[PDB]
Amino acid sequence: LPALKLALEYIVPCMNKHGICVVDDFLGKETGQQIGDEVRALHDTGKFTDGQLVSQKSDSSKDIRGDKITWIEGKEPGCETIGLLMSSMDDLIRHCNGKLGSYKINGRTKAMVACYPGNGTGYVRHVDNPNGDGRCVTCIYYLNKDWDAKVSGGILRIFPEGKAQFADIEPKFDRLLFFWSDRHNPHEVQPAYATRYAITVWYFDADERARAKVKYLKGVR
Ligand SMILES: O=C(O)CNC(=O)c1nc(Cl)c2ccccc2c1O
Ligand SMILES: [Mn+2]
Repeated sequence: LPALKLALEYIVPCMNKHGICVVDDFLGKETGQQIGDEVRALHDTGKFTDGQLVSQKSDSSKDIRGDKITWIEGKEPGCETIGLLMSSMDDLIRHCNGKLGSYKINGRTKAMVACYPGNGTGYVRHVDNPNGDGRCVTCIYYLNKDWDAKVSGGILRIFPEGKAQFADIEPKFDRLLFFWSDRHNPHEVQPAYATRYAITVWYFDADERARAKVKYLKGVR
């Protein structure tokens, strides 16, 4: 499906109505599996961190660590299909220009690849950008073949602002997710009991990012 059609007929109206949008079968099986192979190779070759320190025990060998990350630019050897994913995300956002709220996206982060190792850790409730740092859209791509949350957990639970309900999103293979990064969307990752991979990119709003430079100072003489 052409990126522009997906953007105009789905992403734009969904984001303006719900602020949370799911695209299944984004890249297709072949490409999705190649991305999975690249992420697994990063893991198997030691490129991820050891994981977020969750619980400190008196014996440090018993410390519990959770999500593991690595930052990816997309041109690294062994990462070019991740790069292709990022370019595909960028093309979608570009086709949405000037239609996602009143935001004007002019840049993004590198990709944050995350691995929940399957040891019952998740991620606490949080907002991605609560303090005006420039990030307006979160884009996540999931890689987990035959993920079944009733068995393996790892649901992303989002709590759209001022709603008596939440939205549970399974981290399914070849699924792409968009949501507003600010306080519209507090969210959490429920405990994961199998290896769970995702790739996140954040897109910046031009105005917010420009004035974030002021708030968070950059020196000339
Ligand atoms: O993986 C998901 O479905 C949702 N994950 C997150 O919301 C998430 N958010 C943040 Cl800000 C971080 C931040 C650092 C490491 C992992 C994160 C993460 O998985
Ligand atoms: Mn988050």
